[PDB]
Amino acid sequence: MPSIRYPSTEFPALTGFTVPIPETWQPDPTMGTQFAARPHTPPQGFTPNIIGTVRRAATGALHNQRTELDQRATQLPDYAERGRTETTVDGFPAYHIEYAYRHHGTITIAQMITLVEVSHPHAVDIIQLTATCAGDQTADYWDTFRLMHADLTVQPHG
Amino acid sequence: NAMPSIRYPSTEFPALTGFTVPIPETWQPDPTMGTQFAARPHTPPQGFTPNIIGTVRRAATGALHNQRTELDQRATQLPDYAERGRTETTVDGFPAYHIEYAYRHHGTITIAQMITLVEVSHPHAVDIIQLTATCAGDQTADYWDTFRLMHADLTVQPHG
Ligand SMILES: [Mg+2]
Ligand SMILES: [Mg+2]
Repeated sequence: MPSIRYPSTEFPALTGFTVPIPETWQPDPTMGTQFAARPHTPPQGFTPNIIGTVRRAATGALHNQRTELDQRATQLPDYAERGRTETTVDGFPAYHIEYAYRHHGTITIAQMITLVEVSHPHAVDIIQLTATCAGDQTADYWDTFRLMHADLTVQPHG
Repeated sequence: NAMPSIRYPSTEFPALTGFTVPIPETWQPDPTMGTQFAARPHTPPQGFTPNIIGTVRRAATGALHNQRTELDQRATQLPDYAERGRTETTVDGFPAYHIEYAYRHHGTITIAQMITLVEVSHPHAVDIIQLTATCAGDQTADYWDTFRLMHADLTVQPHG
């Protein structure tokens, strides 16, 4: 049996990425994601957070994930979208979406997502950055979230 | 107004563990599948194409146990679920889990799957390496031993 090792030239390592965080926040290495941060002084109730995850996916993944986000939208109660954009993050194709919905009739969840697609020869990486807070926390956090997403960078050569 | 940056990978958010799978000379890697590892036969049976895929992901402490629970729940649901066996195990010394099962897909084909999970611990989190081989029910006589050999010879390449 030939031995197929990951990473290799034809199954490359995952793209790196960087997120700036403000003084009021701190990284959370226990979250279980490749990037996470939380306020050092969290409010009562919902704990706002931001996470980042990079994964290998097939060519066309950014379009497929956008469809999945569309489809998920139809199944979030009281879905309210602020906006969606097609953009670039370091020149790499990206998608950004901001919305809120009502979860179990019990809390309002507001989320800000950026997806970035880095292309390899045979496949892609999708970087997903997701910031979440409660609906009555958006006045406290939305500008901070926007800055973190705006200054997301990707490092495809390490 | 000057925000520091948090870079992945780093000591606190480390890179993913590598892994290696041997494949028969009658199989070939498939870099287009969209996974960190994939392979398929050069000449497959008709209908379903047998394949093996490998993924490694970052997860929280306790993820292997959690995934075992999530697989158990996914099961009580899958039509005509049939389990060959399950067990805790180790792979290159690391905690691991193995399960083999089949179920009915679309009422038209039986899908047989062999899964090995390996949990590599980092200081604050873990990696889960998941190896999944799949063929159709009428293909197990031709493929199950080949699957066993690939799962038996999975190795892990941690980095300090
Ligand atoms: Mg478009
Ligand atoms: Mg660049």
